[PDB]
Amino acid sequence: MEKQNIAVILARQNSKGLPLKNLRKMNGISLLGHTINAAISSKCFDRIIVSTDGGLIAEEAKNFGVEVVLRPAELASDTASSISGVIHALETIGSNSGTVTLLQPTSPLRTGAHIREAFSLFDEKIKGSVVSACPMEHHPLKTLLQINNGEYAPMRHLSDLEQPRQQLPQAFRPNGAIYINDTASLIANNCFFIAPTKLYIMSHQDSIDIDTELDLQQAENILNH
Amino acid sequence: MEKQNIAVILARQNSKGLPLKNLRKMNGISLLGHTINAAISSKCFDRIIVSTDGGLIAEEAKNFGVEVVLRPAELASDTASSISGVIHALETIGSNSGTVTLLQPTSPLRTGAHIREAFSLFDEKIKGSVVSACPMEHHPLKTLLQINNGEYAPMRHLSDLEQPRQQLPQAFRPNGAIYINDTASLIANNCFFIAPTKLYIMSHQDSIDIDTELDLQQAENILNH
Ligand SMILES: Nc1ccn([C@@H]2O[C@H](COP(=O)(O)OP(=O)(O)OP(=O)(O)O)[C@@H](O)[C@H]2O)c(=O)n1
Ligand SMILES: Nc1ccn([C@@H]2O[C@H](COP(=O)(O)OP(=O)(O)OP(=O)(O)O)[C@@H](O)[C@H]2O)c(=O)n1
Ligand SMILES: [Ca+2]
Ligand SMILES: [Ca+2]
Ligand SMILES: [Ca+2]
Repeated sequence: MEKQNIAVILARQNSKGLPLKNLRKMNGISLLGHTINAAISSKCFDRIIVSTDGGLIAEEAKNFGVEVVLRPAELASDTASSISGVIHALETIGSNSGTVTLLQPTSPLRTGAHIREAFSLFDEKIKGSVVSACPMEHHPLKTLLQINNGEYAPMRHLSDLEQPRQQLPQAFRPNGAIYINDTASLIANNCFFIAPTKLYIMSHQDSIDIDTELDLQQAENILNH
Repeated sequence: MEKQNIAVILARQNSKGLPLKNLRKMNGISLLGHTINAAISSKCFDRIIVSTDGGLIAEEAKNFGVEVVLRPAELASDTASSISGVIHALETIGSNSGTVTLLQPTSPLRTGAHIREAFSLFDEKIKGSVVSACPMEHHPLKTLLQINNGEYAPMRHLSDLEQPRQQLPQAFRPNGAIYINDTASLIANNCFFIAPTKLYIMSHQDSIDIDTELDLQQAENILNH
């Protein structure tokens, strides 16, 4: 089997957060649609798969000219991991060699140009992940973690809590929009973060993710201006 | 000397972000006032000191029946540390034994009740700090830190990045509202975080910090609701 570059868009119907959000529209196009358009315009992929439990999402995906994989209910439940859905997609189409890129519909401001630039960072030989990320508002060294019995432990050093921010290393958080991996690597590791992980840095604005009604309205604002 | 429980309220005049904010009113009472009220109603303190270079700030403090320390210009500049201000206040009143608690005017939704509950966590034998903190919107284990420009390492494990959040230890950040220490320990270490540090957890809402006019309006609307 030849290598294929695969895009997998996991888009189950249920969202406790914002109801049916994968088909909620922004500027007239569903969230699913905006992500499908990003995948297509990137020209990075041989095949674009929407994996869904089915129904109106499956129909929407077919209207965009992309493939549909039907996940059983267990793999589209509230607890089902994203990795298990991507592994299932790959097994269903029978691809185990090339690249696999997770594109979440919840990042509608992530464009095809973003995908292309992230792809530029992917090393075919080295095969570490490329993951989109954004800067952190609150520095994650300036935190403590709850441990047992009402105690806490610093993230790193107690001295970090008082350290001038700019003397700490720069921190980024993965933003959910893009995860690129080598396919055989992802299958073998059963995860999206494979070392050496590269980050594709996006602004806060382009990193907005849709969990609530207010995120939807805010993202739509950002589109228009 | 006999031990004393000291509250120190640093309230400099020349705030740059929100002009003159320490006397800006929120529902009829100055920021200074709200924190003084909280210190008095807590009943945790033997003495309450407002340290300031501002004449109007000193008057306001006197009007609430608490002590005023005059802060020299050098300890009231834009870059003067809080620790140097507390050390000076303690030196000025001649207290070097008991506890000392920093109560920033910029946390006006922090109440006497919050202060009293935090105080209950302090251990006179062990003498670690008690610091108020709030939950993190973004989990600090789900971050990566820049190690040499182009390279990033996970905060802790690669696997943390994709772990479902509810399976990670809960995380918190200092909110600036309350820092309780042993006085001799604070003087010897010249810092606010002394091991073993414990947190007093506050809501995001009660943790609101006043850095802007909009912040002040938000706090006021919160008290109104
Ligand atoms: N096993 C999974 C996990 C996530 N998703 C999808 O991937 C995106 C990211 O999901 P997220 O917003 O983190 O949480 P949800 O599971 O969407 O929403 P809810 O939690 O309210 O059900 C969404 O488009 C969601 O539908 C999916 O299809 N299948
Ligand atoms: N050395 C210090 C540091 C801080 N503060 C006070 O502590 C609170 C928190 O500090 P910050 O929010 O930074 O306020 P300002 O320094 O007053 O404002 P700006 O930073 O906008 O100049 C404020 O009541 C501030 O006046 C102080 O009196 N002396
Ligand atoms: Ca969000
Ligand atoms: Ca300041
Ligand atoms: Ca501030």
